[PDB]
Amino acid sequence: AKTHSVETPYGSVTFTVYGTPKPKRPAILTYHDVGLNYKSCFQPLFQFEDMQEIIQNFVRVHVDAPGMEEGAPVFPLGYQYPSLDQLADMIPCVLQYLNFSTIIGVGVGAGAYILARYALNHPDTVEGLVLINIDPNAKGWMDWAAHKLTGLTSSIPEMILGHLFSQEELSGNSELIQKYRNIITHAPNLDNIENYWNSYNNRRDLNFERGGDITLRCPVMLVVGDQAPHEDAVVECNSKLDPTQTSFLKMADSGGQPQLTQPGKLTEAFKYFLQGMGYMA
Repeated sequence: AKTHSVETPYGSVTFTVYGTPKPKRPAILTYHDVGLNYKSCFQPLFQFEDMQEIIQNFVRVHVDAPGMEEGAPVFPLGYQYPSLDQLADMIPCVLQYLNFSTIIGVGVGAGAYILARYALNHPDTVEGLVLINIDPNAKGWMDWAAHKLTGLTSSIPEMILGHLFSQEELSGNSELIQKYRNIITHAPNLDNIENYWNSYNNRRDLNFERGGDITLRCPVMLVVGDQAPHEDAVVECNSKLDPTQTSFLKMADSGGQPQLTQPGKLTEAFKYFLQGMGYMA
């Protein structure tokens, strides 16, 4: 459990490394969604006993977007947070500092977009992506107007929650939804999270074109809850990527954060996905 920190052209990024290496395996690098950090986005999944079993054989690098780590300083007023693109550009710095040369990326939401942009810039450093709730397109003008409309009546935490969880789940108001409403609404770093939320909303097209110049050349597992906020964007994305190397796990009963509600199944899917690329898992 070693924490590290590196400098990049866009300020610094913090990450945490687990396991002792395996020089002949990629590293599993995770990047989390808006409103969360490694600890609230991915820790329950990576500490699930079955997932422990499988990753025994890999080094893990868990990244916290700038400003998101436990105990981060609040950026100053008029601070100028990196765009999703610029966040993807901070990854070589991490990899360099560690001397890893290849990864399997696991992201959620913004984290998924980030790792996918990273893959486009450095395809030979990426052996595979697990992309949960990816929305690979800029916000359309209808979405923007709808977004600003909602914004007149939802606080920002409410809006971030609406990105992470489905509306059903929100009224459902389960124990987890309460927890998360709390982590997000009372986050000491709430202003930091807001900037990331902006970066996210302002993202550009990835332009995946099936059999075009702009695709992913590594195997990809897409993941999304049924009837969750990003199902359509994920479905659409599946239609733009190479079918030979892209599976699509749409999970019944998982909601917006399948990795928090279905660690069991997602862990199993991860096992097959690794087998899929020829790693005994």
